Amino acid sequence: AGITGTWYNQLGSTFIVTAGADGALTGTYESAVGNAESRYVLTGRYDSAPATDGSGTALGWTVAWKNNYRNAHSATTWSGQYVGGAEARINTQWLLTSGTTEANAXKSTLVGHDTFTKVK
Amino acid sequence: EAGITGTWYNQLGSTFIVTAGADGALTGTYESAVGNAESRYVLTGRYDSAPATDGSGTALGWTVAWKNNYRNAHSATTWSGQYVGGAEARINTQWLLTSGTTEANAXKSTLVGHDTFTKVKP
Ligand SMILES: [Cl-]
Ligand SMILES: [Cl-]
Repeated sequence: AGITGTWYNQLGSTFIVTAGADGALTGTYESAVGNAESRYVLTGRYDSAPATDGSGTALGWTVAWKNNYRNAHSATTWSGQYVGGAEARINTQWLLTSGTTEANAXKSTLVGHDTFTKVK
Repeated sequence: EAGITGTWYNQLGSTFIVTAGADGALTGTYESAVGNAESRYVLTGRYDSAPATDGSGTALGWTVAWKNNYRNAHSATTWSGQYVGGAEARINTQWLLTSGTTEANAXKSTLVGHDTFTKVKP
């Protein structure tokens, strides 16, 4: 239940996700708040029976940066964990891969981190 | 991709089977140990469904949560990479494996590695 909803990073991005009962994540990622030309499909998975033990819940998702306005020839994956409660957060690291020639394949993949919370 | 749809093998004994939807969806199954049915997990992801015309790879990514009816590892792995078609077709990836952790152990939460998938067993 706790994952379903809207989340915001610290830079102006948003997503909206629904967590299905058997582990599915589906939704939309908006790279710039309030901009509908910046919406992309998100698909992923989560562990649908995490540990009672005060641990986070592991999850991941992908966005391919193609919609009817933009085709960046790239995709990003986020890997992380949801921690519920009053300061709920999804703490992630991400990999962004761009389609490249074989000669440029070594500069194909950027890495970073994102922390999502439930307020802007 | 006609090209992406099908079965892929890493160099360590894992396999997956994927279907690439016409509007960017990846769906399928990941088997961590070849011909072990208790080792099958749902895979979902995305690819860029209109890659460049010009011998560039096709970007894609997917997630497996390591839970099925036999195992719950309390973890999920994401792969990010690119498909390169042709004679020696490959999907070259880097992966992130995150485990659910306590807050004290959160800095030990995420493993990183790489995987190269081909269309024939290693
Ligand atoms: Cl589900
Ligand atoms: Cl599709």
